[PDB]
Amino acid sequence: MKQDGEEGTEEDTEEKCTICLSILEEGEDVRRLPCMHLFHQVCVDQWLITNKKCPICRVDIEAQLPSES
Ligand SMILES: [Zn+2]
Ligand SMILES: [Zn+2]
Repeated sequence: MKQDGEEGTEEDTEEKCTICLSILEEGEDVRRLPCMHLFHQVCVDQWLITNKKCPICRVDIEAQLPSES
Protein backbone atom coordinates (compact mmCIF):
# COMPACT_ATOMS: atom_id res chain seq x y z
CA MET A 1 0.00 0.00 0.00
CA LYS A 2 2.87 0.77 -1.62
CA GLN A 3 6.10 0.72 -1.91
CA ASP A 4 5.72 2.55 -5.26
CA GLY A 5 9.24 1.99 -5.99
CA GLU A 6 9.33 5.23 -3.93
CA GLU A 7 10.91 4.21 -1.64
CA GLY A 8 10.39 0.91 0.24
CA THR A 9 12.12 0.46 2.77
CA GLU A 10 12.00 0.84 6.56
CA GLU A 11 9.28 1.56 9.16
CA ASP A 12 5.78 0.74 7.84
CA THR A 13 6.46 -2.07 5.64
CA GLU A 14 3.20 -3.96 5.67
CA GLU A 15 2.50 -7.50 4.52
CA LYS A 16 -0.35 -9.94 5.13
CA CYS A 17 -1.51 -9.81 8.70
CA THR A 18 0.28 -12.69 10.36
CA ILE A 19 -1.62 -12.75 13.65
CA CYS A 20 -4.83 -13.08 11.62
CA LEU A 21 -2.97 -15.45 9.21
CA SER A 22 -4.77 -13.41 6.51
CA ILE A 23 -4.29 -10.43 4.19
CA LEU A 24 -4.82 -6.96 5.59
CA GLU A 25 -7.99 -5.18 4.53
CA GLU A 26 -9.38 -1.63 4.35
CA GLY A 27 -11.55 -2.51 7.36
CA GLU A 28 -10.59 -0.45 10.42
CA ASP A 29 -7.67 1.60 11.76
CA VAL A 30 -4.26 -0.07 11.68
CA ARG A 31 -1.09 0.15 13.67
CA ARG A 32 2.55 -0.91 13.62
CA LEU A 33 4.62 -2.33 16.40
CA PRO A 34 7.51 0.20 16.71
CA CYS A 35 9.81 -2.69 15.74
CA MET A 36 9.04 -1.65 12.10
CA HIS A 37 6.27 -3.93 10.87
CA LEU A 38 2.61 -2.93 10.42
CA PHE A 39 -0.46 -4.96 11.40
CA HIS A 40 -4.12 -4.37 12.18
CA GLN A 41 -4.44 -2.13 15.25
CA VAL A 42 -6.69 -4.64 17.00
CA CYS A 43 -4.12 -7.29 16.19
CA VAL A 44 -1.09 -5.36 17.50
CA ASP A 45 -3.12 -5.18 20.73
CA GLN A 46 -4.24 -8.80 21.26
CA TRP A 47 -0.79 -9.83 20.03
CA LEU A 48 0.99 -7.67 22.65
CA ILE A 49 -1.31 -9.37 25.19
CA THR A 50 -0.09 -12.84 24.08
CA ASN A 51 3.29 -12.51 22.30
CA LYS A 52 5.42 -9.68 23.73
CA LYS A 53 7.67 -10.16 20.64
CA CYS A 54 7.34 -9.20 17.01
CA PRO A 55 5.79 -12.12 15.06
CA ILE A 56 7.98 -11.44 11.98
CA CYS A 57 11.31 -10.18 13.34
CA ARG A 58 10.76 -12.43 16.43
CA VAL A 59 12.21 -10.11 19.12
CA ASP A 60 10.80 -8.21 22.06
CA ILE A 61 9.74 -4.84 20.67
CA GLU A 62 11.68 -3.51 23.65
CA ALA A 63 11.83 -4.10 27.43
CA GLN A 64 9.65 -0.99 27.79
CA LEU A 65 7.27 -0.38 29.40
CA PRO A 66 3.53 0.61 29.36
CA SER A 67 1.26 -1.21 31.85
CA GLU A 68 -1.78 -1.32 30.84
CA SER A 69 -5.58 -1.78 30.72
ZN1 LIG B 1 -4.72 -8.88 11.93
ZN1 LIG C 1 8.84 -6.49 13.64
